Amino acid sequence: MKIDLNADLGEGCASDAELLTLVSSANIACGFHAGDAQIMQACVREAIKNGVAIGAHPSFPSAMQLPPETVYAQTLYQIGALATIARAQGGVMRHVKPHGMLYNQAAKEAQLADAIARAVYACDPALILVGLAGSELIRAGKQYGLTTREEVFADRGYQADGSLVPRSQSGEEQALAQTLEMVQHGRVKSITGEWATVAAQTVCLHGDGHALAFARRLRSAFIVVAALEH
Amino acid sequence: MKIDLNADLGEGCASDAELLTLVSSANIACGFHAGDAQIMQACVREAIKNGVAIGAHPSFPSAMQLPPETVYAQTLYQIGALATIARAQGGVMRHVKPHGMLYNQAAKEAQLADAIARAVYACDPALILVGLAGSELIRAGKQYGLTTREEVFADRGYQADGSLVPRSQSGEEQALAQTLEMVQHGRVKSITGEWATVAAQTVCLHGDGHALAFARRLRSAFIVVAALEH
Repeated sequence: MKIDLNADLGEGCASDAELLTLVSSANIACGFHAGDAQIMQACVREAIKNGVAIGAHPSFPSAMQLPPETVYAQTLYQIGALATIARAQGGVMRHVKPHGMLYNQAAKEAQLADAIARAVYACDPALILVGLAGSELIRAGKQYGLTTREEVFADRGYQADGSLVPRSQSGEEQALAQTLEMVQHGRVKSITGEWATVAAQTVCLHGDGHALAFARRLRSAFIVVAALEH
Repeated sequence: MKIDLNADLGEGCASDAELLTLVSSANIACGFHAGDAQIMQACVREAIKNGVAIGAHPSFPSAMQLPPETVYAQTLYQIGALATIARAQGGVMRHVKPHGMLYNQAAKEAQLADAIARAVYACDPALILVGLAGSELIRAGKQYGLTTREEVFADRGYQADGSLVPRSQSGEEQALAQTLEMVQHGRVKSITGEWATVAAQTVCLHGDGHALAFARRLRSAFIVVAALEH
């Protein structure tokens, strides 16, 4: 039984250095929401240095719809930039995970999820699409023959249906146990009390802290952390 | 005897439409100095529509040196973005031509020319590097085994050594004859009166005008306009 741990990098924030020592996959910003070519270049090198799988963390450039075509184009632009930077160093970009609001909206909007999946596919069919467990992005991914991996969160509360409870409450290190529960037996205790089934193939480790202690403690609690090799 | 004509596009300016009807190669902006992913996406489609060779027009993001490493990284970022957008449409990016100040400075600074050439090579060794005739960029290109094409200008005055006279005077449609002279016999009458030898493998057509008349008139004057197939 293996589990993949991923962290967002290329934002210049937090300590990407130490976090790359305890994570199996990296999601590198592509210059829109954060980072730049030079930062992307240094993140890739550090990633290969630690044997971490290189992945892109594309983002968007009051819910005004941005046509799927535009998102598709902007996604290609970002992941193609990183893939080229990665290959220049003899590295290979292995996955793509949307960032923030793009990720959040693609989780519920089929059209947006579809746009992102198509872009990942158009870049390289062998790329693994990472998205929130049980969301539209996972659906879009498998819809196009893309290997897809579902993401779960250690510090977030889940509903009965298996999705997250809207931030706040929808307008403690119990996280460990929740994380261990999802990875080991694919289920999580919802805030409603009922058990909800989940895929949990990768857990997102927040490094923006001293929140680095939880990361290492999570691994101590853990069996075998490894990159997605589907 | 063939000649290649190129035009800068993806800047939203001028009439890229009509210019793509009389040019053999296109240099598409990559989102830094101008353009964006969507614009790049539409330019590529129009390029394949007119059978025009797709090329990148990367730029920089009081001559303060930007380390070659940075330029290298930023160049990869831009041309990799366009190459991915191009391939997504079943197209192929064929050449790279630096934009404005980056082009202007790489013409004289070996280190900068070297950085750009290495980036083009790291992206795809089969890419044609385009630079000012007799400049450092052409040298850097052939230095790395890259097919290189020298650019000449119809509306600019040349010196005896074969380089351009600094803008203004260095702090008429005679252009046609000058252009015909360079393409047909590889030489140009300098403002000093002496004949200067040049490679002239491609001429840059300014479409930012009614300067489109000169473009068509240049072709009327011309034999066989074709893309670089070295």
